[PDB]
Parts: sequence; C-alpha cells; structure tokens
Amino acid sequence: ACPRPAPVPKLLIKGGMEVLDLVTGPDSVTEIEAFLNPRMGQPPTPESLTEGGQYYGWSRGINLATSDTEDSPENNTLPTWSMAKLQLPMLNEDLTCDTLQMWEAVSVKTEVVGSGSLLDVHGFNKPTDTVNTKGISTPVEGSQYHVFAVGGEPLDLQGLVTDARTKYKEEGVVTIKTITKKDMVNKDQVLNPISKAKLDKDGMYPVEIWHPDPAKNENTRYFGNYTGGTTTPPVLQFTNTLTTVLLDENGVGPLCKGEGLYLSCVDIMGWRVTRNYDVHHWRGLPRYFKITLRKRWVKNPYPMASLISSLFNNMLPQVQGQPMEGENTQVEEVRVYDGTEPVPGDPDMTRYV
Amino acid sequence: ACPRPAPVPKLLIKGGMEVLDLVTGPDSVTEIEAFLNPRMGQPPTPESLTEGGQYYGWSRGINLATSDTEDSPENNTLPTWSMAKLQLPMLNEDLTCDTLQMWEAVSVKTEVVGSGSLLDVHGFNKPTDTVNTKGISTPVEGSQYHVFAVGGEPLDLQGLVTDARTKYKEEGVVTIKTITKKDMVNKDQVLNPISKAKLDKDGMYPVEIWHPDPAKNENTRYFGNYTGGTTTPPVLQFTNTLTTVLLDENGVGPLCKGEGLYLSCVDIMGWRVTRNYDVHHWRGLPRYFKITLRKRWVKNPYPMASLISSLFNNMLPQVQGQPMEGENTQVEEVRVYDGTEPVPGDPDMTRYV
Amino acid sequence: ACPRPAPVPKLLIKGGMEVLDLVTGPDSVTEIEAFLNPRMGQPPTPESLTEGGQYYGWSRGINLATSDTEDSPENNTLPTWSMAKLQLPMLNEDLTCDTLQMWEAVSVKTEVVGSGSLLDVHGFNKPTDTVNTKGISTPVEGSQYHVFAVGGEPLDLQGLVTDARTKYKEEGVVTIKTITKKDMVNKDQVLNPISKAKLDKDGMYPVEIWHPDPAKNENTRYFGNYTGGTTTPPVLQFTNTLTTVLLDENGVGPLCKGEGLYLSCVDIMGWRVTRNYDVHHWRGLPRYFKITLRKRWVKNPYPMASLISSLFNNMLPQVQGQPMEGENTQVEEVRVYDGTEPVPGDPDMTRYV
Amino acid sequence: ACPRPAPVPKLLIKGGMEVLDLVTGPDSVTEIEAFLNPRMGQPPTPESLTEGGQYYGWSRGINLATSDTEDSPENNTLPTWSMAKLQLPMLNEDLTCDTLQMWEAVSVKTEVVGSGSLLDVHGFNKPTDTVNTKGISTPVEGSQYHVFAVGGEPLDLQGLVTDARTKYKEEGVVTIKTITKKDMVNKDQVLNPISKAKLDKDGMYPVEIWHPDPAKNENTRYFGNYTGGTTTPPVLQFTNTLTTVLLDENGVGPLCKGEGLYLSCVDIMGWRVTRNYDVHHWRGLPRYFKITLRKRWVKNPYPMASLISSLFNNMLPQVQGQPMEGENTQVEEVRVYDGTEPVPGDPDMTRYV
Amino acid sequence: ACPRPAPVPKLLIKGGMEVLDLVTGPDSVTEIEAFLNPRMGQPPTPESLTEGGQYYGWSRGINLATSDTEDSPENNTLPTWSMAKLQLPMLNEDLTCDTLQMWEAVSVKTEVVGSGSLLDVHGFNKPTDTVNTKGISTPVEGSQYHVFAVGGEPLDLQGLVTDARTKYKEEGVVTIKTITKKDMVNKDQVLNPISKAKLDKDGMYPVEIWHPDPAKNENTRYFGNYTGGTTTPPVLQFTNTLTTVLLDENGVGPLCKGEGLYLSCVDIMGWRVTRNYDVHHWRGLPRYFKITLRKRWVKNPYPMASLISSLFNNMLPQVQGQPMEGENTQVEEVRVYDGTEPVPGDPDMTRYV
Repeated sequence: ACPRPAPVPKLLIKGGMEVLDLVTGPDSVTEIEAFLNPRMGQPPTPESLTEGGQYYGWSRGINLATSDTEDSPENNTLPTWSMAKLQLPMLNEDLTCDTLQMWEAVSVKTEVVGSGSLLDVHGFNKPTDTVNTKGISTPVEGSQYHVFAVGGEPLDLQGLVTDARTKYKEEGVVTIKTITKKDMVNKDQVLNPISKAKLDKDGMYPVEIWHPDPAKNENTRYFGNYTGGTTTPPVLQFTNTLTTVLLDENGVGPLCKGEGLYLSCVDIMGWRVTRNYDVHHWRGLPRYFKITLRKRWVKNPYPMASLISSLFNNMLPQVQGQPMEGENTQVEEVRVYDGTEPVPGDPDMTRYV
Repeated sequence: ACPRPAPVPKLLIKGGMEVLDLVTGPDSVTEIEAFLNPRMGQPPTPESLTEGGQYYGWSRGINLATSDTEDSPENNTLPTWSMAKLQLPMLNEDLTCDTLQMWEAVSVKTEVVGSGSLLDVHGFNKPTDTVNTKGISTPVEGSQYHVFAVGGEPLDLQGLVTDARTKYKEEGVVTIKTITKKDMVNKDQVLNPISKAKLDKDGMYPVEIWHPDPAKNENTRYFGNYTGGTTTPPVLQFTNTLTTVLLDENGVGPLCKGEGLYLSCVDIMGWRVTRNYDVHHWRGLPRYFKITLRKRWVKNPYPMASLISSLFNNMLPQVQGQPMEGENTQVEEVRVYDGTEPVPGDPDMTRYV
Repeated sequence: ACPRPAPVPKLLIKGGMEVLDLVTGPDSVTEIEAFLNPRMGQPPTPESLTEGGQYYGWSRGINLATSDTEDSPENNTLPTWSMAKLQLPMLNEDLTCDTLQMWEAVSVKTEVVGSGSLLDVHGFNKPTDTVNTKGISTPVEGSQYHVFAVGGEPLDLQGLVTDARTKYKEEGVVTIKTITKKDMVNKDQVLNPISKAKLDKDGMYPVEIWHPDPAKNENTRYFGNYTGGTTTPPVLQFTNTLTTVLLDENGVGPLCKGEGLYLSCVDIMGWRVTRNYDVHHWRGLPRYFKITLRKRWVKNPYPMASLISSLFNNMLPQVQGQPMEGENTQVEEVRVYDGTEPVPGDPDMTRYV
Repeated sequence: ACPRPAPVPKLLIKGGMEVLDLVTGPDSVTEIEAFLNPRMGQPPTPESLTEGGQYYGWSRGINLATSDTEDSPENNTLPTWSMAKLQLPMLNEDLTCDTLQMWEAVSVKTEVVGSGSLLDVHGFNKPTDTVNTKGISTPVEGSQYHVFAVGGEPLDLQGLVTDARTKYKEEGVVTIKTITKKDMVNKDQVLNPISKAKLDKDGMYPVEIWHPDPAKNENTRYFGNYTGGTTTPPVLQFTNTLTTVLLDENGVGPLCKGEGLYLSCVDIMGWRVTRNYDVHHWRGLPRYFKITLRKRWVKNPYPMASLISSLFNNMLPQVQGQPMEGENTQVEEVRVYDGTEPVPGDPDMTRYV
Repeated sequence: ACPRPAPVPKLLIKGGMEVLDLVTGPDSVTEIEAFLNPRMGQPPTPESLTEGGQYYGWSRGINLATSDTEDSPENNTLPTWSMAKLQLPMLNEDLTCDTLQMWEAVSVKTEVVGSGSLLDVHGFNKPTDTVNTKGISTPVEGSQYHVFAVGGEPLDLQGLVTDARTKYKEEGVVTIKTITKKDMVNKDQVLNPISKAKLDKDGMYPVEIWHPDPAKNENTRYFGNYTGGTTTPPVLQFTNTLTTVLLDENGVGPLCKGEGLYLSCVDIMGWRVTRNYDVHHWRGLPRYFKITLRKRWVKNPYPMASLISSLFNNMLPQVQGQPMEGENTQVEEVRVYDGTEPVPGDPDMTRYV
C-alpha cells in the first residue's frame, strides 16, 4: 500500500580512515577520497609568505647552463613526483586451505583542481605590451605534463634523460647516479635497463629523469600525457561524472600488496614569467582521487611455513664463497627431469638459425 | 477506419512557473527553460549606456600589480560565478510509512548563446595593423573558461589561488579571507581542505578563487573546461539536439533539497583590447538551461518527530562547558557493543605496520 | 531460374519541384536537393564585374569605428543569414475523424561547397613578404562561423550584441531596434527575452545580432559552430556519405507548418586582406542541402469550425476598452473547477519558502 | 586425426590486370591495388633533373597578380585533379529475363604515401634564421587539401572560384570558360548550377575551380578535407589496417558503368619557399588505392531492342524545326491519363499559397 | 567450504628468451617485452660523453645545402629506421598430412618512453629571450614522426624523396641508388614502383627516403603519424592499459616467417636548437613493445619434396641462353587447358573498349 523507493547501496558509515576499523563483510565496497599536492620545486615547510613570495605550488626559478659542459639544476627548480600511500586494514586469512583476502582497487575518479586559478591576469608577471609594460599579466603557458597512477605497490620508474652530463645535487633529490652509484652513461639518454627505481619518496624523483616503467608496472595503472612548446595554451577538463575502470584483461585490477594503496601524480600546467628577467617558475595543481575498492579472495602467495626456512637462514651464517650467481657465475648447467620420454636421438637441438 | 497518429507525451499546460501550481500526478514530467547572464565585472544596475559605455557583459578593465607584493584586483574586474535557484512546488508525503516525494533533475540541455556576436570586427578595439591603426577591430581572444552545474543544493566550492599575497576588497566579493576570517596561507596556493564555501550568492564568488569541489558535490553535476593563452581563438558549438543525462551510477540524479533547483554557470570567452592602452575587459556570454525533472519516491531523511528533540533544545539553555568536540576534545574513547562474540584474546589489534 | 537483383526503393519520377505534383501514396519518400548562397555583404544584383570587382560572395569592406561612441557598420559589410522556403504540395485531410497529413523532414545531407577555392594564392591580396610585396597572396583566414538549420517554420532568432551603442542603418537591415521600436539597452548585450525575431527575410538579419533561439525552435533543428581569432586556419570536411537524422526524442522531426520547409544557413570562412590598406572583406561559401521527407498522419490542431468564431470576430467591431491583458491587466483572478473534492481546510497553500 | 587450419578465402591467382582474364564465378572477390601520382603543376614528361630542378611533384612557381584586374595563373602553377580509369573485363548477361552482371566496388583502403619525405630539412629552402641564412631548410607548410573518390563513372565537378576576373590560359587547362563557352559571371563566385563538368582528363581540372559536386555523384563516393593558413603544419596518418566501406544506404556501393572503375585524387601538403625570393611551389604526394570489388546481378537498364529505335534514328535525317525543348519550347502542355477516376470538380487545384 | 579465487591464466615460467626453450603445448600464450632505441644520427659506439657531448639519441647536427644543385646530408644527421628481429623457437610439423605450426602475433602494447625528459628547460639551448640570452632553454619542438610496425617478415619499404638531386653518401646508408644501382630519377619524387626495399638493417634506412609500402606489407601491421612545422609542440600519450589488435579481416594476424618476429620503429619528437648558431639536432625516444603471440596450425606452404627439385637444380649447370623472362622475353604465348567446353565461335574476345 506504500510506495517503494528504488534500491541503492546502503552506506554503513562515513568519515575518516578510522571508519575502516569496522569489520563489514565480504561484499562491502569502500570509497576513499584523497588528494595530492604538487611537489614542484619549493617545499611546503617555510609557510611565511615573505621569504621570496611563497612559491609553494611553483618552482623557485630557473638557471640556464653556464656552458655546454656544466649544468647544475638547483633542486628547488625541478618538478618532482607526488606520491602517497593509504594504509588499509588487515583482512581475513584461510591458512587451512591456502587462501587470503586483500583489497582490490576497482575504479578511480580523478580530477585536477584549480584550473580557474590561471585566470588571474593581474599580478607582477611579464606583461603583454612589453614596450610599455601594460596589458595583462601573462598567464601560465608552456609545456604541460599530466600523469597519475593508482596501484597496489609503488610505481616502478625508468631513468631517461636529456644531456647526461648534467650535474644534479647529490642530496635532496634521487637521480640515476643515486640508484646506480656510478655516473650517467650515454645509454641513459635513450634507454638503460639498469636505470630502474621505485617511487617511494615524495618530492624527490624529478619527472625529467624518472618515467613510468612500461615493462614493470603490473599492479599499477598509470595514465599520462605530455604537451611541449613554450607558449602552448593549457587545457583542462574537470567533471563530476567520469570514472576510470582499473580492471585489467582478466578483470582484476590493482591488488593492494601488504595493505597499502599507492597514488602517484604530477600535474604541470606550464610556466610563469617574471618581469625584471624571464625567470620561468613552473606551475602545478593538486589532484583529487576517489578510489573505489572491494575485497577479493586470492591464493596465498607465500608459504609462510617458510618461516622454518627463515629459521635456518637466520641461524646459519652469511657466507660469501665463490660466485654462483651474476655474470661470473660458476654454475655450468642446470637440468630438470620430471617424467620418462622415449629415448631421444641428438638431445641438443634448438631454434636452428 | 481512421489513421492513427503516433503516440507522444501529452502536454497538459505550458507557461511560466505558475504552471507548476497544477497537481498533475506521479508520472508527470516537467521541463523548465531558464537562462543565466554572465556576472563578469560590471553589474547590471547602471542601465545608462554613457557611464563608461555599459560594460554589462564585460569587465570594467584590468590593473596589473604595482609591485610583487601588493595586488588589488578592484572587484569590478573579476569574473564571478552566476547562480540561480528555481523554487519548485511541494509534493506528497507519507508520514504513516516514512516516505517522501521530491523533484529529480533527469536531464539538461544547455547552450552558450551569442557566439556570433564575436564576429563584430568593427568598433574601437586594438586594430590588427597597429602601425597605421587600420584593418579590423581585434575580436575576443584569450583564455576561455566554461563551467555549468545543475544540482539540488548550492554548488560546493573549494578555494585555490595564484599569489596568496593578493589583497582583494573586503566587501562586494567573497574571498578565502571572508570564509576563514584569517588571512590566506601558502597552503591556499595548492589545496587547503578548510578553504571551502558554497555558491549561495550571485556575482560574488570570483572564478579565480573558487572552483567546483570534487570531494563534495554529490547532489550536483558539474561540467567544466579551461583553455589558457593570450590569443587562443574561442571555439563554441551550439546545437538544438544534444542533451546531457544527469543520472548517476545508481540511476538517480540530483534530488532537489527542500524544493529548489540550483543552476550555476560561468562562460568566459576571452578578452577585448582597447586602443589607447591595452586594457583587457573580459567577455562572457549567457547560458541557456532546459532541465527535465520528474518525481521520485524517496525515504524520508528526517525523523521530524525530532521536533520533540527540538522542543527540548529550545527550552534548555545554551551551555558552553568544557570542550567535548573539536581538536581539544576531552572525550577519551567511545565504544559501541551490540551482540555477543566469543571472548577475544588481545582485543586491541589493528593494521600492523 | 533467373537471378534476382537486390530490392531497392523504386524511383517513381525525378526532376524539378513540378515532380511533386504527382499523387504518390502514404509511404512515399521525397528527396529534395537545394542550395543556399552566402548573403555576406554585397548583394547579387549588380552582375557586372567592374563596379568594384564583384564582391558577390564577399563583403564590400570594413570600417572601424571613428571613436568609442559612434559606430556605423555600413550594411554591405555585415554578413547576414541566408534562408529559403521550399513550398510543398498539399496532402490529404480527414475532417470526419479529426486528423491531417503533413510533410515530415526525416534526414538531411548538408555540405559546404567550394573550400578548394581558398587554394587561390595568386591575386592582389596582402602578400606574405610584406617588406618586398612577394610570396603568395594571403588566403582566407580568421573567424569562421558555420550554422545551418532545417525546419517546418522560420528559424526563431534571439538578439545579442557586442557594443549596444552601435548605430546600424535603419533600412536594408533588420536590427534589434527594428523589432523593438526603442533603442538598444545594456540588457541587449547579455540576454533580453524581448529581443526576439524570426528569420523571414534573406540577407537582412546580420549574424552578429541574431542567433538561433535555444528556447524557441521546436520545429527546427539547427547546428552551429564558431571559431574566433584573426589568423585561424579554416577547416572544412566535405563528404558524400554522411547524413544527419532530424528526428527528435519522440522520433518525429520537423513537421512542415502550412506546407513549407525552411532552410537557414550561414558559412563564413574568414577574411581576405587587400594590399593598399588592410581592408578585410569576409568570405562565405554556399551550402548544399538534401532533405529527405516522408508523410505523417497527425492530429488536426485547428478546429476550423472556429470559422464560425472567425465569423463572429469579423462582424463584431474592434473594441479597445480597458486593459484585460498585459501587465496593467484588470483581471484579478481566474479559477477553474471541474470535479468535487472533499472540503479543504485552508485552501490557499503553496510552496512555502 | 590431423589438425585443421582455419578457413580463409582461397586466392585463385594474383598478378597484373591480365589476371582478370580468368572466368572465376559469381561469388569471386577481386582486390586491385593501384596508385595515383600528384598532378600538381610540372608535368612528368621532361625527366631530366636539370631544366629547373625537376619540380615533378611540385609546382613550377607562383606569380602574384600584377593588379586587381588582371590575373594570369600560368597553368604549370595550378594543382589539378588526378584521375585514372581501370578497365575491368565483361561479365555475364541474361537477355532472356532482362538482367545483367556488373562490378561493384565494395571497399577501399587508401593511403597517402611519402609523408616522411617532408622530414628533409636540409636543402635550399628559406632558412629559419633569415638574418644569417642558417638553421634548417623550412619544411612544407601551409594549406593542405586531401580529396579522394572511388566511383563507377567519372567524378562530377561543380565550378566555384575566388575572383572571377582571373584570366586562365585557354589551352592545357579546363576552366569554367572552357565548359560554358562564355566568360565567368559573378554567380561563378558562389554557385552557378550551369558550371558543371566531369573529371575525364588528368592534370587538366584545377582544384581551385572544380569541386566534387554534391548534387550529382551517386555512383561515386568522395571524401575530402581542407586546412587553410600559411604556416599550418601538415598532419598525415598512414596505417595498414583501416578500410572504408563504399556501400550506401541500400547496401550497394559504386556500380562500374560500362566496365570501368574511376579513381580521383588530390593530396596537397602545403608549400615550399625558395631562398632568393619567396616563390611558393606546391607539394603533393601520391595516393595508394586498394579497391575490393565483387559481382552483382542488376536489372538491365537499356532495352537495347532500342537498337531498332537507333535504326530509325540513323536512317532518318537530322531535323532542326522549331523549338520543342529548352526555355523557348513551343509545347504548351502534356497530360498523361492511365485509369478512370470519378468526375472531379475544378480539376485545376494545387498547392494554394 | 573454502572460498574460490577467480580463474586467471596460469604463468608457467617467466624470464628471458631462454624461457621459450620449454615445450609448453598447443594453447600456450607467450608475452615478449622488448624495446627499440632511436637510431637518429649519432651511433651508440663512442660511449665517451666528451667527443661532442654524446648526441646518442640526437643527430650530430644539420648542414643546409650550399646551392640549389649540390646537397650532401652527412649520414650522421639523417634519422633512420630502428629494427629488431626476435628469434623464436621451432614448433611442431605434420609432414604426414601436410600442416605446420608457426607463431602468430596476436596483440601488441606499445609505448614511447621518456617524454618527460623534454621538460628539461635548463641547458645550453637557444634561449627564449634571444636579445639577453635568458629565460629557459627552448625545449624540443618541430616536426614529429611516429611509426611502428610488428610483423612476421621485414617491413617492405617504398622509396620517395624530396629533391632527387641530393647526393647521399654511398656507404653507411642505404638510399635509392644503393638498391637500383642507377641514379635517382624524377619519378623518385612521386612514386616509382621500382624503388622498393626491405628493412633488414638497423640505423641504415633513413626515414626521409623509405616509407612503409602500402602495396606490400601483408604479414606486417604498421601504424604511423606525421606532424610538420618548425615550432609544433610535441604531444605524447603514454598509458599502461591500451592494447592494439594485430588480427586482420580473417582473424589471423602476422605469422612469423621462419621463426622470427620483426619490430620496426621510428619516434622523432622534433629538434633542439643550439646557441652559437641554429644547429638543429633531431630528438628521438625509445619505444617499448609487448607482443602477445600464440601458436597456429597452418597449411605447409613448401612441398619440400622439392628438395628433389633442388637436387636437379644444384647438379644441373647454370645456363644463360636467350631471354625467356623479363621485358625482352621470347615466349609468345602460354595457354592452359583443363576440361572440355562446347566449341566456341570466335575464341578471342575480351573487354571490348
């Protein structure tokens, strides 16, 4: 006799991360809304807007090379990767019949926030009438670079650079020399399979050195786009309604290793030009993530009965011995036999080219 | 024996908002056509086209900063948000079996009107042959910014700015300082979760400070796009035939809280340049909305038997006491028990990192 | 025993409009191919290519404003709307059981013709090497504006302008002052719901004043796009194979009121620059329409037994009396009762805000 | 017991056009791969690369008009249409039950070849540092124009021009004056329904005069796109995998009249600028077609028993007599009666406007 | 009683190419991840970053032509094609019932790596303020050219050039003169069906001479796009989630001839400009391929009982004799008869035009 409203998913509880401390069930869905600020040059710590003008959100400046051979980019001028790790609660286990529950990033709604800010055409930027210093304050223009990644483990990065003779500072930034303790080689200018790293720190990996690794990220979905030039107009489309599916060919999506969910981001909008000279502070805007996660039963990867193994590995000493791994390995050959075949003829035949 | 025309929806009555005073039924559909004018600088009140030339639809001018440290943007030069609230009639209630009827925005047909106006190449604008002051009057160019929102409650805004040392006037405009009574901090240049507001006024929230909040608007669908630059050609596509679906993942769409339907808009097309100097009045065009609404049975959110509660709250005094909420809350812990579990071991275990 | 060709629609007769004088049947389909020439400045009448060079297809020139306050655009420089009305034959009627047959525009294939003409880089236009007057004759560039509409009644236009102090000539052009006999107000610069008109004349409504009305055209499908700038390259895609569906949400499409089918068009490609000065004649190309129509049984809208009413209205005089309509109406209230409700309490309750 | 490979269409024979001399059957499919070279100015005949540098593939130059009134475009500077006709074999006929077999173009895979050639930045073109004549040789830029057509009969062209006072040479080129023996009128600058032609010659119809006729081509599918400007960067996308469907609304596609298949093409990429002056040779690239054809049973259009008619028409003389066709026709009225209707009232009623 | 995880494909073994030495089965799927470095000018061999600055990844420079007639492009300045061949293992054969197994490229995931590197605006490039040599180091801009191909045989190339009087070096590069031992003709500037080659070498075929052949590649899927200009901003979109289907109309995709899988690539991003002059080194980025292959049963193409034939061909001498093939062939006619037709009339009738 009464009207029936339409069925919608029932919201049990909402709030902060504390809400995740409620044991819900196997088919419960969790939506986490977070944001990442642009780690582009100036750090957030000196909150006083008088040191230089609080370039938080911008770089500190830019210094061209003094000659073809020595370049020092002055870390507070290099835009870097933003990252965060959301720590989710633990789930059920099934040690009897080896099986485990973990979080599974199902969808993401992402949005770059604050593009209207670039409609600020007053201010002390290089004017449009440079001969009379009037007109409007030139807005942000130039190269744009928008990458975001959602994963269950830190984003794998690959090292690739322009001029490999660049001398980056050796602290406060993670470069190729920091990972491979040697210098940078010419192969670092195209693709070196050894210039690999992970995005564990925030504000430390510059985006002009470290790019999302295409060969590696299998628990991570990353989306990026680049636009070059010096006066390229920025373009941003924000919307409440579009969502990205994080599922893969098998319909799984990023499983949160351990219990963490990693968000990586960089959103460079272009440059600002000052008035006395042509200093070219970068501009970056924050990114909003809304990740929709569910619970999935997976097969337990670790036979943590290997604790016994760990036992025999902590009590037994650390031996060096002679190389049995690497390139100078002294292992000649390893063969594995399982069944019984008919007697072969010449047993050593392969691809014959 | 007679031919049968095709069945179409039957139009009961059409006219103004007065038409909504007719009790129609549960499956009646209502289409409301309205428009919003650009609140870009000059207000509509001085209708005389002689004060400065009636910049209604344009800004009053633009004033660059006098130095890096003091910026005063002179409110009549800041494009702001346009908003309107259409008041719909009341619907049925079901106090016996708690249930209520409210309006539900199902679709919207929106269109920016007057793009052909920008084909006016006569007039006293900066000519294309600046050395002989001939050619054509330079048309509107520059940064474009098109946002529109349809919701059941006012659009939630988030504060984000360029230079945070800007000194906006303290009346006739709503800035971040107006909402958070303190000054603007460096965090206001990237993302401060406290610089939140709502779009209740019209012509008061500048679009260079206030952006659609991605974390908040759940009864509101907003669509925006930005294009930077100084000479970027405007691009507009108007059409009679395209319509936007306002339904969400559950197939609901914006429910009109109370009975109001909120339309928010900003459509900046670029700048005009004057002749004697390079003054850079903004340009904005009106937006036409056609919202298609139906009636939906929902579950009554308020147990307005809480009127009794309101009773005990109006008679009982207003106490201050000691803080039990906030950050200096003196509440140590709150526990909720409902059922009976087996006796746990250590009852305090969480995500272990 | 014979091979069977595939069934295709059978062409009864083809030719000119005379062909429509053949009574075909209820499920016959008619395809009409027509074209509209650009009404952009110079009229077609002085066919001699010696007056100024026969700018037919171009404007006559351009004259910037002499000051901020007086602008006279010299009608032969304003691009205007092109329109045509194709008169279709009468159809059957069903006066016994009130029902009528009318034409129904089902599809349209449209195409702007002559874009290759803009590959004419010889000629006396402003050269690309302006210091030596060599290179190529600068081709057509600038703002483009492409609108076309197919309807059963004339296209409804809405008035919107740039500077409202512009003094358009009072004959040979239809402006806002022509429709509303007063001058233009500041509201005419954003949106005035009274600056409405219809596209009945051809070459008389300038496209910088009159835009397709979004609130009105319900028997008309219009499609437009605008591109600003001063040197924006034109872009045109012509094709034999694409067709636009004119049906609406109910699957009807434009019904031809009376028996006419109205085609409206404007296709501005940009400007040409002359050599001695920077005169900026517009350029426009013709548009080809191929409209596919069928017959539809509709419900007869007019109870032309109201001829009797018309009787009593032609014999009875024209009275003025006191205002019963308008804003100064002397009608206090009108109530309509049809059935019998239970006795209400307070009968005057509405939306309570 | 053996594995079964997947079924694919069986290739009977491949080679040149000679292969088509094999009577295959009714459901055989034929794929023909051909190419068309750009007929842009310089003809292919003087193969020596010393006359001027062998501009084959480019124009010979460009000559601006000497005044507003006399323009002579010097035929070897006008890009023209490329066309070819592939002659297919004859098929079966069914004179007993009137029916005929003809070829039917079902799909096309087309591709512009040689876009990488425009990466040649060495050479004697206008440098990028014009004050020191260094940098790179400016690559091809400017207006691009890409049209291709596949049909069963020659492509129908419509005449449309810029300035109609242009004096084209009267041999080696087909202009509007060549088809209509009179001069060009102002109507030739917008749309003259009499400036019609067909694409029978190759390298003779300039693309700045002759455009694909939208009203005519019904056995031809044409696709074109134009991009204006003077420095517009070329854009080309070549791919092995995309194919265009040539079928129409009835699912037929171009039937090869007689037995020929007509390919029409023009691919202009922009200009090259020389060094001593700003001569602006055009650039064009070849186009590759891969047309997929099948056989279709159609109804025989000609009752070639009309050979008897042709008999009585070759023996009987050629009379002039008085005009019975045209505009001065002396035929007053023609009426056709077939059945018997009830006696009408006024028999002369039409569309009453 | 236990939860069931979702079924996913089971990974037998992963590692290097050695992993392919495991006989898996008929429905096993193999995913190979590889990369190709840009072969753009400077070779990889002089690894010392002191010769000129290690332009590995860039060209060595650029030298304009000294006159219209002599051009020498200095091989280390020409971007060339990158290629690789992955050698896969041998599969099963079915000599009894003629049938063979071969690898079949089913999908590809490709990505250009290192676009963020172009955000390096420090360094010794031409500054943006050229009058004060300040601002930023101009980033990579200009013509972009992105082609990639996946096939079972080497990519077939077609020769097409700009100026055919260019004198390329006769070693270290493969030009049209290298393949056709004669010089280049004017036909080489549009399309010569004899200027064909194959991509067997890497870093030897310049992309300004050799383009993917549209008539030839049937076991190869290639995708390319070109963007001209001198300051065109680069645009790159990298993503983890998109994959290209290599299957064709029959649903087969590239079959690996022999056992090799050929990857071809070129990714030019634009130029870098130096400071003292306007030298214009190219820029190229590596490409990552992830090819997904399966096994397919095909029909054995070679009747290698033709070994017997090969027998009679190695023992029998090499005769010259008189031409029986070519253009001066002395074979008059070859006829093939198989069945018995009714006696024809005139047996020599063909397409009659």
